[PDB]
Amino acid sequence: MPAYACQRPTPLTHHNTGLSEALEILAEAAGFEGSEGRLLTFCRAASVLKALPSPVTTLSQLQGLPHFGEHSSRVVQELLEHGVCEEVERVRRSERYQTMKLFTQIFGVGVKTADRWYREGLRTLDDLREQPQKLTQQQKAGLQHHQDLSTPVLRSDVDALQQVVEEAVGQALPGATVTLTGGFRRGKLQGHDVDFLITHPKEGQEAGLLPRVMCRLQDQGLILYHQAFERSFCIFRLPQPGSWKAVRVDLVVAPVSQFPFALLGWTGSKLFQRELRRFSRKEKGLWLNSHGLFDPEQKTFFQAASEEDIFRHLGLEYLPPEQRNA
DNA sequence: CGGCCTACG
DNA sequence: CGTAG
DNA sequence: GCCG
Ligand SMILES: [Mn+2]
Ligand SMILES: [Mn+2]
Ligand SMILES: [Mn+2]
Ligand SMILES: [Mn+2]
Ligand SMILES: [Mn+2]
Ligand SMILES: [Mn+2]
Ligand code: NA
Repeated sequence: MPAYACQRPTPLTHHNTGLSEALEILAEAAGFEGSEGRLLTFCRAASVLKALPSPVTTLSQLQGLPHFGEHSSRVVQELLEHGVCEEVERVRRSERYQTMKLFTQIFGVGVKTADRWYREGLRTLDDLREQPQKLTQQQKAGLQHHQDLSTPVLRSDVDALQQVVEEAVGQALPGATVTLTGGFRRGKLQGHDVDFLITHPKEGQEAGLLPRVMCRLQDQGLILYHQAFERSFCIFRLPQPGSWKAVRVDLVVAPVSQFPFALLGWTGSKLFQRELRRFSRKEKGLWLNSHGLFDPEQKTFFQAASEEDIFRHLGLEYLPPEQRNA
């Protein structure tokens, strides 16, 4: 079992859901306590289990696996022997975990903001609404649309959104293209949001494109919330039969020279991409982001035509999007 | 010991 | 700080 | 929490 998540296929459907979900509760809780390091280990351990070919049924089957030490192994052992891990159950039933989960699920609220509100005694979404001067415009919008934003986005919704985004993009710039990214490109059937990557085959034509797209969507009444720029984190008013629902949509523009890097980054998964960037720097001495792959000694950028080109330059076997579900 | 992804809004 | 994957 |  390779140690980096970008070195192994991780399918959407796997065989150790109960174990991985327990480890991911401890990872989320570690984040709520401000330990990115513990979060990362528990996330990595959970991800190792997603890549295994069969169910883990005995603790023996963990020996030698990367990112399993004393703590993650004891969690699995308790689950195998008893069906529950006391530590996991204490976290999941705790007021702190439940409230931090509630608050950080709001668009515009992260751990540091949620932790301050917790320390101030706040506990419910109505507590926040009762104190609106304490909110940014982004948080106001997240709270206003929280019910809709908690409803899974379905493929039906994606296809409708892709059509209205394609229409606005075509109106703003002939020849520009729209590519579905994020979890739906990895094969997920549901999501929290929809992610789109926009480019144009002639380098430089996409300059100024995203404000033009946003103006065109807003004039069609499709935008509930937004705000030169190249990433827009929007809330769309998606028509439904007789009505509408709020949906989170991310729109990203990249020049075509950067498109393989942006496609790779925005397709995820989040852990897959952090692991790939770590691998690139720590194992290959190259710096990776959604704009390019930089050799800091030659001070040159790798010219990629495809995602496959990037994997090859990093010495990695290519994984299609549906195997990046780390 | 000390790192843990690397950007944009 | 928030957002993204 | 795990590991280079
Ligand atoms: Mn026991
Ligand atoms: Mn997404
Ligand atoms: Mn840029
Ligand atoms: Mn230390
Ligand atoms: Mn994400
Ligand atoms: Mn520690
Ligand atoms: Na949030």
